Amino acid sequence: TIKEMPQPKTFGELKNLPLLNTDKPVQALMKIADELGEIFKFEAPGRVTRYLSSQRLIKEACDESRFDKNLSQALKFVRDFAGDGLFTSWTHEKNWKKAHNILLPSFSQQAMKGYHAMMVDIAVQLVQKWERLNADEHIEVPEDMTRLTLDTIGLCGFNYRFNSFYRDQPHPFITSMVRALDEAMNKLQRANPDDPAYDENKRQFQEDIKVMNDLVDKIIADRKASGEQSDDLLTHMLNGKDPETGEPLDDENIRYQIITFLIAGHETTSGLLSFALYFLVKNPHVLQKAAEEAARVLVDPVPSYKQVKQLKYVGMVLNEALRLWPTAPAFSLYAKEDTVLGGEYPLEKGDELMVLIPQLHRDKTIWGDDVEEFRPERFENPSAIPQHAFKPHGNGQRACIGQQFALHEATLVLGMMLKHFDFEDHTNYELDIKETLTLKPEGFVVKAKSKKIPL
Ligand code: HEM
Ligand SMILES: CCCCCCCN1CCC[C@H]1C(=O)N[C@@H](Cc1ccccc1)C(=O)O
Ligand SMILES: C=Cc1ccccc1
Repeated sequence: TIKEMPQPKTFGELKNLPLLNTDKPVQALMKIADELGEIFKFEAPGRVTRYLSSQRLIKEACDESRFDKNLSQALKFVRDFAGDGLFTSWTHEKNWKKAHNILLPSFSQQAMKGYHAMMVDIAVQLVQKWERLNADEHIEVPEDMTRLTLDTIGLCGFNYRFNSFYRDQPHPFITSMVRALDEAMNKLQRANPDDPAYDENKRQFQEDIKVMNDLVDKIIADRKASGEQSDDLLTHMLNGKDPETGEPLDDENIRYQIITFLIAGHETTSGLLSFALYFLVKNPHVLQKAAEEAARVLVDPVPSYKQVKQLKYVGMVLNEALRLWPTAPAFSLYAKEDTVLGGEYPLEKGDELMVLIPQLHRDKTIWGDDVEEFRPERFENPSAIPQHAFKPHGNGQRACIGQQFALHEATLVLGMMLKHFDFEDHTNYELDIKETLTLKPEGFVVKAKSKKIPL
């Protein structure tokens, strides 16, 4: 039963490349999936991939004996500054498993307990900013979520204070990061990226990579000159030994990991919190239930590690926000050997797949007719959810190493937000999703009314 898979419209020798000539390429691809179904071929000059959107097919793609992580074009471009750090290394590069072994302990239960106080430090700064707004001032949500999440990974991970809440403009790191991600996204559709027309793009890209590396150098210099004793992510990077190869990370790889963790360790968590607050103000019944939990659990001025673990409904809110808008919205795979997908689509060794996560998460055969509805209760029983229906953290040994960090931070912060404020969608905000490879609301604003509960 070998089927022929559909393909969206082509542009002569450019094949499908011009379909990416948009500021919202993931959302365009979602619309193509709407039209063509669970699988479609997508070609560019010298490259073919296949976009998967159904749990039926993605559950086979998640078989690690058959498929391994692939670097999408996006990740090949990001590798220009993230190197063979964990996010952009191939599974078979020595430095992937070596850094995985060395850094996995930085996300253990013990490590998360050790991060908790510094997470609260930043969370309290967010709450204080909002308590100090004047009447009818509003909150710029993605902007403040980025302040929070960048500062949290900087402090917990590296004992470095970006002091984002002391700035009315983004930290220089954020400015250059966003511009670098923008460039990587825009470069996806460039048929002739070496045309001199993109000389300025190349210069600006290089300049943004230098800004990011300059900050890395300071983080490293400050640590090695410090007299204080840290036991954080940077400590493991500088001192941890791979049980297997016996070696620590070398200096070049450490720099890549710092860049990787500064970016991966906050950008998608800012998106998550922004989407979560959006869905909460758009669903006041859900907001109330989550606020009720926050009030019952967060009985002290400062939340404790144990209390955040009891914010179980807030946890389902965040999972439901990751279902509708997973902020790292795709990952890529290649076939390890010849194999047949779904009994219908033969693949040769090396053939590429793209997993289109927001479309997977809209599979009506999994979630039912009400798929566009925000209902955190869908997550009450993970055993009732079919395998590989829900993949916001990737797959297998290449799944997100920072998942627990992200969810603890987001649960803590959303819990405090709901404990301390009522929220008003005073503009009846129309969801507008900005793409920077990752996804985040743009222009989302709210008003907060303080419950006047002291910290
Ligand atoms: C809600 C927030 C987050 C989401 C949605 C997310 C999602 C993902 C996804 C989908 C992947 C797989 C990428 C691929 O297969 O190509 C990934 C990998 C990764 N994430 Fe996360 N992530 C989040 C937060 C974090 C945080 C906070 C950190 C660091 C503290 C982190 C560190 C990483 C790393 C290092 C990898 C590469 C892992 C490896 O292959 O060894 N992520 N993440
Ligand atoms: C950084 C964490 C999020 C990463 C998400 C990446 C996911 N892309 C983000 C923007 C769109 C989406 C994607 O479909 N990209 C493909 C595009 C592509 C396919 C075939 C030929 C040429 C180019 C790719 O990059 O290969
Ligand atoms: C380099 C890794 C990365 C991870 C998330 C967003 C942008 C970049």
